[PDB]
Amino acid sequence: MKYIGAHVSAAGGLANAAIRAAEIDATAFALFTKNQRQWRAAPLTTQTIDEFKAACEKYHYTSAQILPHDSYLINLGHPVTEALEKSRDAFIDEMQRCEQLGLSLLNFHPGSHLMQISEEDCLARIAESINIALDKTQGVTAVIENTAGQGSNLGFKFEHLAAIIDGVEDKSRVGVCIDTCHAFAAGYDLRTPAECEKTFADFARTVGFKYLRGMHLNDAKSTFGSRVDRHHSLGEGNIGHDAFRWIMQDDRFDGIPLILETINPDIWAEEIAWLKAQQ
DNA sequence: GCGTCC
DNA sequence: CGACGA
DNA sequence: TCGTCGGGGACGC
Ligand SMILES: [Zn+2]
Ligand SMILES: [Zn+2]
Ligand SMILES: [Zn+2]
Repeated sequence: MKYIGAHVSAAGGLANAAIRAAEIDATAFALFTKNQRQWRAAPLTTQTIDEFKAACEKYHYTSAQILPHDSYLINLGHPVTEALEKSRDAFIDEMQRCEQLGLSLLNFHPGSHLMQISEEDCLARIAESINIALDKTQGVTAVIENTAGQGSNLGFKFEHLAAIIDGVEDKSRVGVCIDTCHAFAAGYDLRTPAECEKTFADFARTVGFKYLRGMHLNDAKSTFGSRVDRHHSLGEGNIGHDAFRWIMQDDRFDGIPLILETINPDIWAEEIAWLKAQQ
Protein backbone atom coordinates (compact mmCIF):
# COMPACT_ATOMS: atom_id res chain seq x y z
CA MET A 1 0.00 0.00 0.00
CA LYS A 2 1.09 3.59 -0.53
CA TYR A 3 1.11 6.33 2.09
CA ILE A 4 0.25 9.62 0.43
CA GLY A 5 0.25 13.07 1.99
CA ALA A 6 1.75 16.53 2.18
CA HIS A 7 4.02 18.63 4.30
CA VAL A 8 1.34 20.20 6.53
CA SER A 9 1.66 23.16 8.88
CA ALA A 10 2.47 22.62 12.55
CA ALA A 11 1.38 26.12 13.44
CA GLY A 12 -0.20 26.19 16.85
CA GLY A 13 1.17 22.78 17.84
CA LEU A 14 2.58 19.55 16.37
CA ALA A 15 -0.75 17.82 16.93
CA ASN A 16 -2.26 20.31 14.48
CA ALA A 17 -0.14 18.76 11.75
CA ALA A 18 -1.79 15.39 12.28
CA ILE A 19 -5.20 17.09 12.38
CA ARG A 20 -4.53 19.01 9.13
CA ALA A 21 -3.29 15.85 7.48
CA ALA A 22 -6.52 14.05 8.34
CA GLU A 23 -8.54 16.97 6.99
CA ILE A 24 -7.07 16.52 3.50
CA ASP A 25 -7.51 12.75 3.80
CA ALA A 26 -3.78 12.13 3.73
CA THR A 27 -2.37 8.72 4.58
CA ALA A 28 1.08 10.17 5.33
CA PHE A 29 2.40 13.56 6.41
CA ALA A 30 5.54 15.57 6.99
CA LEU A 31 6.13 18.40 9.42
CA PHE A 32 8.79 20.54 11.08
CA THR A 33 9.01 19.77 14.82
CA LYS A 34 10.18 23.36 15.32
CA ASN A 35 10.62 26.43 13.15
CA GLN A 36 13.09 25.58 10.35
CA ARG A 37 14.52 29.10 9.98
CA GLN A 38 15.68 29.51 13.63
CA TRP A 39 18.45 27.84 15.60
CA ARG A 40 16.76 27.58 18.99
CA ALA A 41 13.40 26.40 20.26
CA ALA A 42 11.96 25.52 23.65
CA PRO A 43 12.21 21.87 24.64
CA LEU A 44 9.17 19.71 23.90
CA THR A 45 6.68 19.83 26.77
CA THR A 46 5.03 16.58 27.91
CA GLN A 47 1.69 18.07 26.81
CA THR A 48 2.95 18.82 23.29
CA ILE A 49 4.28 15.28 23.02
CA ASP A 50 1.15 13.66 24.38
CA GLU A 51 -1.12 15.83 22.23
CA PHE A 52 0.88 14.86 19.14
CA LYS A 53 0.88 11.15 19.90
CA ALA A 54 -2.84 11.25 20.70
CA ALA A 55 -3.59 12.95 17.41
CA CYS A 56 -1.58 10.42 15.42
CA GLU A 57 -3.42 7.57 17.14
CA LYS A 58 -6.77 9.22 16.52
CA TYR A 59 -6.11 9.61 12.82
CA HIS A 60 -4.16 6.37 12.21
CA TYR A 61 -0.71 7.77 11.45
CA THR A 62 1.99 5.35 12.56
CA SER A 63 5.65 6.40 12.62
CA ALA A 64 6.16 4.62 9.24
CA GLN A 65 3.84 7.20 7.73
CA ILE A 66 5.43 10.37 9.11
CA LEU A 67 8.48 12.11 7.63
CA PRO A 68 9.69 15.01 9.81
CA HIS A 69 12.10 17.44 8.22
CA ASP A 70 15.03 19.18 9.91
CA SER A 71 15.95 22.81 9.96
CA TYR A 72 17.15 24.72 6.88
CA LEU A 73 20.07 26.15 8.90
CA ILE A 74 21.93 22.91 9.52
CA ASN A 75 24.90 22.21 7.30
CA LEU A 76 26.33 18.81 8.13
CA GLY A 77 29.29 19.21 5.80
CA HIS A 78 30.29 22.72 6.92
CA PRO A 79 33.92 23.48 6.11
CA VAL A 80 34.32 25.59 9.26
CA THR A 81 34.76 23.64 12.49
CA GLU A 82 32.64 25.85 14.75
CA ALA A 83 29.73 26.02 12.27
CA LEU A 84 29.95 22.28 11.65
CA GLU A 85 29.80 21.71 15.43
CA LYS A 86 26.76 23.91 15.90
CA SER A 87 24.98 22.11 13.03
CA ARG A 88 25.95 18.74 14.42
CA ASP A 89 24.55 19.82 17.79
CA ALA A 90 21.35 21.06 16.18
CA PHE A 91 20.98 17.87 14.19
CA ILE A 92 21.33 15.66 17.27
CA ASP A 93 18.65 17.78 18.99
CA GLU A 94 16.39 17.27 16.01
CA MET A 95 16.89 13.50 16.18
CA GLN A 96 16.17 13.57 19.87
CA ARG A 97 12.92 15.43 19.39
CA CYS A 98 11.97 12.62 17.01
CA GLU A 99 12.76 10.07 19.71
CA GLN A 100 10.55 12.00 22.09
CA LEU A 101 7.68 12.19 19.61
CA GLY A 102 7.85 8.49 18.74
CA LEU A 103 8.98 9.34 15.20
CA SER A 104 11.35 6.96 13.43
CA LEU A 105 12.43 8.89 10.32
CA LEU A 106 14.16 12.24 10.02
CA ASN A 107 14.54 13.79 6.58
CA PHE A 108 17.46 16.22 6.15
CA HIS A 109 19.58 17.90 3.43
CA PRO A 110 23.14 16.65 2.95
CA GLY A 111 25.21 19.86 3.39
CA SER A 112 27.24 22.43 1.37
CA HIS A 113 30.98 23.05 0.86
CA LEU A 114 30.71 26.85 0.34
CA MET A 115 33.70 26.44 -2.01
CA GLN A 116 36.02 26.18 1.01
CA ILE A 117 36.54 22.39 1.03
CA SER A 118 36.44 19.62 -1.58
CA GLU A 119 33.32 17.62 -2.40
CA GLU A 120 35.04 14.47 -1.10
CA ASP A 121 35.82 16.09 2.22
CA CYS A 122 32.32 17.55 2.57
CA LEU A 123 30.67 14.17 1.87
CA ALA A 124 32.85 12.59 4.51
CA ARG A 125 31.93 15.32 7.00
CA ILE A 126 28.27 14.62 6.33
CA ALA A 127 28.78 10.88 6.86
CA GLU A 128 30.54 11.65 10.15
CA SER A 129 27.79 14.02 11.25
CA ILE A 130 25.35 11.17 10.67
CA ASN A 131 27.48 8.71 12.65
CA ILE A 132 27.68 11.20 15.54
CA ALA A 133 23.91 11.56 15.62
CA LEU A 134 23.16 7.83 15.40
CA ASP A 135 25.63 7.43 18.25
CA LYS A 136 23.56 9.61 20.61
CA THR A 137 20.09 8.38 19.75
CA GLN A 138 18.12 5.22 19.02
CA GLY A 139 15.31 4.17 16.72
CA VAL A 140 15.50 7.15 14.34
CA THR A 141 16.76 6.67 10.75
CA ALA A 142 18.66 9.45 9.05
CA VAL A 143 16.95 9.98 5.68
CA ILE A 144 19.10 11.93 3.25
CA GLU A 145 17.19 13.99 0.70
CA ASN A 146 18.59 14.46 -2.83
CA THR A 147 19.04 18.10 -3.81
CA ALA A 148 18.76 20.28 -6.87
CA GLY A 149 22.40 21.28 -6.63
CA GLN A 150 21.90 25.00 -5.98
CA GLY A 151 25.09 26.85 -5.02
CA SER A 152 27.57 24.63 -3.21
CA ASN A 153 24.89 22.23 -2.01
CA LEU A 154 25.82 18.57 -2.45
CA GLY A 155 23.43 15.63 -2.84
CA PHE A 156 22.39 16.43 -6.40
CA LYS A 157 24.02 13.28 -7.80
CA PHE A 158 22.83 9.88 -6.58
CA GLU A 159 26.56 9.08 -6.26
CA HIS A 160 26.78 11.67 -3.49
CA LEU A 161 24.05 9.88 -1.57
CA ALA A 162 25.84 6.56 -2.08
CA ALA A 163 29.16 8.01 -0.90
CA ILE A 164 27.57 9.38 2.28
CA ILE A 165 25.95 6.01 2.99
CA ASP A 166 29.26 4.25 2.39
CA GLY A 167 30.59 6.39 5.26
CA VAL A 168 27.80 5.52 7.68
CA GLU A 169 28.64 2.89 10.28
CA ASP A 170 25.12 1.74 11.12
CA LYS A 171 23.49 1.28 7.72
CA SER A 172 20.33 0.02 9.44
CA ARG A 173 19.54 3.66 10.31
CA VAL A 174 20.38 5.57 7.15
CA GLY A 175 18.21 6.00 4.09
CA VAL A 176 17.23 8.37 1.30
CA CYS A 177 14.25 10.48 0.27
CA ILE A 178 13.98 11.26 -3.42
CA ASP A 179 12.47 14.62 -4.36
CA THR A 180 11.32 14.60 -7.99
CA CYS A 181 11.74 18.34 -8.51
CA HIS A 182 15.23 18.19 -7.19
CA ALA A 183 16.12 15.17 -9.34
CA PHE A 184 14.76 16.88 -12.44
CA ALA A 185 16.59 20.10 -11.61
CA ALA A 186 19.83 18.12 -11.16
CA GLY A 187 19.53 16.53 -14.64
CA TYR A 188 17.55 13.31 -14.00
CA ASP A 189 14.71 13.36 -16.54
CA LEU A 190 11.20 12.34 -15.54
CA ARG A 191 9.10 13.79 -18.40
CA THR A 192 8.06 10.42 -19.84
CA PRO A 193 7.61 6.90 -18.39
CA ALA A 194 10.74 5.81 -20.30
CA GLU A 195 12.73 8.59 -18.74
CA CYS A 196 11.35 7.60 -15.34
CA GLU A 197 12.56 4.06 -15.97
CA LYS A 198 16.01 5.34 -16.86
CA THR A 199 16.23 7.63 -13.85
CA PHE A 200 15.16 5.01 -11.30
CA ALA A 201 17.43 2.34 -12.86
CA ASP A 202 20.27 4.82 -12.22
CA PHE A 203 19.06 5.23 -8.63
CA ALA A 204 18.90 1.43 -8.31
CA ARG A 205 22.49 1.02 -9.57
CA THR A 206 23.99 3.78 -7.51
CA VAL A 207 22.03 3.79 -4.23
CA GLY A 208 19.53 0.94 -4.43
CA PHE A 209 15.87 0.79 -3.47
CA LYS A 210 16.62 -0.89 -0.16
CA TYR A 211 17.62 2.52 1.16
CA LEU A 212 14.52 4.31 -0.17
CA ARG A 213 12.59 5.62 2.83
CA GLY A 214 10.44 8.45 1.42
CA MET A 215 9.60 10.55 -1.62
CA HIS A 216 8.79 14.19 -2.10
CA LEU A 217 6.30 14.45 -4.98
CA ASN A 218 6.91 17.85 -6.49
CA ASP A 219 6.52 19.15 -10.02
CA ALA A 220 9.21 21.67 -11.06
CA LYS A 221 8.88 25.40 -11.87
CA SER A 222 12.57 25.27 -12.72
CA THR A 223 13.72 23.57 -15.94
CA PHE A 224 15.64 20.37 -16.69
CA GLY A 225 19.18 20.37 -15.32
CA SER A 226 18.83 23.99 -14.22
CA ARG A 227 20.06 23.13 -10.74
CA VAL A 228 17.36 25.46 -9.35
CA ASP A 229 15.06 24.36 -6.54
CA ARG A 230 11.56 25.70 -7.30
CA HIS A 231 8.51 23.51 -6.81
CA HIS A 232 5.23 23.46 -8.63
CA SER A 233 1.82 21.77 -8.35
CA LEU A 234 1.47 18.36 -10.00
CA GLY A 235 1.09 18.63 -13.75
CA GLU A 236 1.69 22.40 -13.82
CA GLY A 237 5.49 22.42 -13.99
CA ASN A 238 8.16 21.16 -16.39
CA ILE A 239 7.92 17.52 -15.30
CA GLY A 240 4.21 17.07 -16.03
CA HIS A 241 1.78 14.51 -14.64
CA ASP A 242 3.11 11.32 -16.25
CA ALA A 243 5.96 10.84 -13.78
CA PHE A 244 3.54 10.92 -10.87
CA ARG A 245 1.14 8.41 -12.42
CA TRP A 246 4.19 6.23 -13.13
CA ILE A 247 5.32 6.38 -9.51
CA MET A 248 1.82 5.60 -8.20
CA GLN A 249 1.68 2.55 -10.42
CA ASP A 250 5.09 1.18 -9.35
CA ASP A 251 5.10 -1.06 -6.29
CA ARG A 252 8.66 -0.10 -5.38
CA PHE A 253 7.25 3.04 -3.83
CA ASP A 254 4.94 1.36 -1.30
CA GLY A 255 5.18 1.49 2.50
CA ILE A 256 7.02 4.81 2.61
CA PRO A 257 5.79 8.40 3.10
CA LEU A 258 5.07 10.00 -0.29
CA ILE A 259 4.92 13.68 0.48
CA LEU A 260 3.64 16.58 -1.60
CA GLU A 261 5.60 19.81 -1.16
CA THR A 262 3.73 21.48 -3.98
CA ILE A 263 3.24 25.21 -3.83
CA ASN A 264 -0.57 25.63 -3.52
CA PRO A 265 -1.76 23.99 -0.30
CA ASP A 266 -5.37 24.82 -1.26
CA ILE A 267 -5.34 21.93 -3.70
CA TRP A 268 -3.45 19.28 -1.63
CA ALA A 269 -6.61 17.30 -0.95
CA GLU A 270 -7.26 17.15 -4.70
CA GLU A 271 -3.60 16.29 -5.46
CA ILE A 272 -3.76 13.53 -2.87
CA ALA A 273 -6.94 12.13 -4.39
CA TRP A 274 -5.60 12.34 -7.90
CA LEU A 275 -2.47 10.44 -6.79
CA LYS A 276 -4.63 7.79 -5.07
CA ALA A 277 -6.69 7.37 -8.20
CA GLN A 278 -3.59 6.78 -10.39
CA GLN A 279 -2.85 3.49 -8.59
C1' DG B 1 20.78 45.63 -2.07
C1' DC B 2 15.55 43.65 -2.80
C1' DG B 3 11.54 40.09 -2.40
C1' DT B 4 11.09 35.51 -2.58
C1' DC B 5 11.94 30.61 -2.30
C1' DC B 6 13.56 26.12 -0.06
C1' DC C 1 7.53 28.70 7.85
C1' DG C 2 5.99 29.05 13.08
C1' DA C 3 5.73 32.24 17.05
C1' DC C 4 4.26 36.45 18.34
C1' DG C 5 2.52 40.73 18.82
C1' DA C 6 -1.93 44.40 19.59
C1' DT D 1 -6.10 37.98 9.57
C1' DC D 2 -2.21 40.97 9.09
C1' DG D 3 3.01 42.31 9.05
C1' DT D 4 7.38 40.93 11.30
C1' DC D 5 11.59 38.08 12.88
C1' DG D 6 14.68 34.79 12.16
C1' DG D 7 19.49 34.91 9.96
C1' DG D 8 21.47 29.68 6.29
C1' DG D 9 21.99 29.60 1.52
C1' DA D 10 20.27 30.67 -2.76
C1' DC D 11 17.84 32.66 -7.07
C1' DG D 12 16.61 36.35 -10.32
C1' DC D 13 16.49 40.85 -10.31
ZN1 LIG E 1 14.02 19.00 2.15
ZN1 LIG F 1 12.01 18.19 -0.94
ZN1 LIG G 1 12.96 21.74 -2.79
